[PDB]
Amino acid sequence: QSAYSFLPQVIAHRGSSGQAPENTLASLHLAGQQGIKWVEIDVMLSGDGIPVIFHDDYLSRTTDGDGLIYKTPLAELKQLDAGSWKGQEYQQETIPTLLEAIEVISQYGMGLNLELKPCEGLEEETIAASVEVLKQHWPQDLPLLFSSFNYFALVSAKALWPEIARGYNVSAIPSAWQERLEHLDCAGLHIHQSFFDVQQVSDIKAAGYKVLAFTINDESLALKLYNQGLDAVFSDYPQKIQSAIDS
Amino acid sequence: GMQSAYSFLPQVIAHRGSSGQAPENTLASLHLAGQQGIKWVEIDVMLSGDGIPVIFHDDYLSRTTDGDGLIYKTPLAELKQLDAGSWKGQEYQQETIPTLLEAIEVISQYGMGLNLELKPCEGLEEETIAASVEVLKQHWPQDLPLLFSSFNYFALVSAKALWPEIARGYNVSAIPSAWQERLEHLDCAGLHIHQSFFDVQQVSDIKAAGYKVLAFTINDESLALKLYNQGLDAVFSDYPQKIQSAIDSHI
Ligand SMILES: O=P(O)(O)OC[C@H](O)CO
Ligand SMILES: O=P(O)(O)OC[C@H](O)CO
Ligand SMILES: [Cl-]
Ligand SMILES: [Cl-]
Ligand SMILES: [Cl-]
Ligand SMILES: [Cl-]
Ligand SMILES: [Cl-]
Ligand SMILES: [Cl-]
Ligand SMILES: [Cl-]
Ligand SMILES: [Mg+2]
Ligand SMILES: [Mg+2]
Ligand SMILES: [Mg+2]
Ligand SMILES: [Mg+2]
Ligand SMILES: [Mg+2]
Ligand SMILES: [Mg+2]
Ligand SMILES: [Mg+2]
Ligand code: NA
Ligand code: NA
Ligand code: NA
Ligand code: NA
Ligand code: NA
Ligand code: NI
Repeated sequence: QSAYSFLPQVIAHRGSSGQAPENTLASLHLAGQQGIKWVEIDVMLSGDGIPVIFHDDYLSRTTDGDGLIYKTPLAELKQLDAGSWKGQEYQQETIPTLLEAIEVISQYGMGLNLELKPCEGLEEETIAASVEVLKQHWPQDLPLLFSSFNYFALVSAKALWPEIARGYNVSAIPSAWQERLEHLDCAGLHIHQSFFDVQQVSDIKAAGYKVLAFTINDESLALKLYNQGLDAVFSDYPQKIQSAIDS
Repeated sequence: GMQSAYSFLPQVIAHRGSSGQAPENTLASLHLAGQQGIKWVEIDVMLSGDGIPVIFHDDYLSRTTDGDGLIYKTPLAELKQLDAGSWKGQEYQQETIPTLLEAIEVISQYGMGLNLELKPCEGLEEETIAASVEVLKQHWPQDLPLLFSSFNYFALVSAKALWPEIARGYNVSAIPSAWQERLEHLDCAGLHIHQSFFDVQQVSDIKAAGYKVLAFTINDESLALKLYNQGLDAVFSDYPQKIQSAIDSHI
């Protein structure tokens, strides 16, 4: 059941996104082959309601296209180049569907922390469509963790697939962290590294919760935070972080 | 007055002040909106590293200042050394990141209404709203409209908890299928949507149910006029004076 029972120390942030284009099959393959145990990727819907893997509202940063992804049909998305901005050898990469990403992730036996990143207002539809795909295609023997910054997304996730573990994403640790985690029924708090507080973290851990932090790309900082009780980091250079731990 | 702000909603709101020409979210853009005769402004609020409400849009400093790093982790004294105008134009070189207090001073001078968008650091919603409410309860003129809005759930819950008499708007990109449930849940009197998600059928339903509908960010006067004709109550614009002129001259 709970993905947190299998939480590794290092999670590849948007796949192995330091050296391959974020949120692509390429970055998922790289994470898989680098021996990273879990990936994190972001999910939202295309204009025609299909779960796709992408971070920004707009297309221009990570593709050759322009406009709102939320307003763009999958068929149009699929002819954009989602890799060349990272490097020309990735020019065949496209925005993956959630289904496509699942196939690659499961090939390597990796866990998936799917960050629900719905278009604001489209939380219910985004979670519903993502849950449908996952219920029929995600392997029961691999860890699946939902997380979100978005309250409605977390409520919907619990409503539509309660057995799947949930993490609450924040930047700063809320003063009311306990009441929020209890209310949202989340087993983990995922925080921004700049807001790590060893004392608050110790209290959160004392209370039985996992604590994770993003996005850590410096080996020394990762090790510093693990020593202070951080359960996992999200990293763009996950192989480098793991090399540091294992040394 | 400040309560029931939607009763005083103009058709045009200056998005981050008059931000097409002047640097967004500065005293300059607020003065420009005032001088252009715009009736309300919208500006974004969050806390400095030392807990002071400041007017700023991004998490990071580099887009609209010569600074670097997270505004949430930077003390006010350090923020005030930053140049928040040169990126827009050399004439704006002296502009700083305003405190909410400083912004209120300029806004009130022109007798403009304020739609304050609560943009707290995620997780710091309760502290951000508390700090902002303190400033406003002390300094916001009671005879000018004040509207809180946010994309953030906990921000809207905190606003109602700490100062229920001030009207609230729910910011989204798309109109939720459960818009009615949401607006009643959050106790909001208006829905603010992204222009690309304007849906005349849904908007008519929302209007008929007693809520205001606003859209951002519209800089094309022809589009603005079409949307008003289809029931939209207000636009947020970077060129609010141009939109107003289109409204006033339409035959
Ligand atoms: O990188 P973001 O903006 O998707 O957020 C940080 C992590 O991804 C949370 O899962
Ligand atoms: O421009 P944003 O990103 O602050 O979007 C919300 C609009 O400003 C309307 O409040
Ligand atoms: Cl780092
Ligand atoms: Cl790496
Ligand atoms: Cl008006
Ligand atoms: Cl920066
Ligand atoms: Cl200039
Ligand atoms: Cl009150
Ligand atoms: Cl426009
Ligand atoms: Mg993410
Ligand atoms: Mg591009
Ligand atoms: Mg275009
Ligand atoms: Mg395929
Ligand atoms: Mg705003
Ligand atoms: Mg100029
Ligand atoms: Mg200066
Ligand atoms: Na859980
Ligand atoms: Na500080
Ligand atoms: Na000048
Ligand atoms: Na639409
Ligand atoms: Na536009
Ligand atoms: Ni004061």
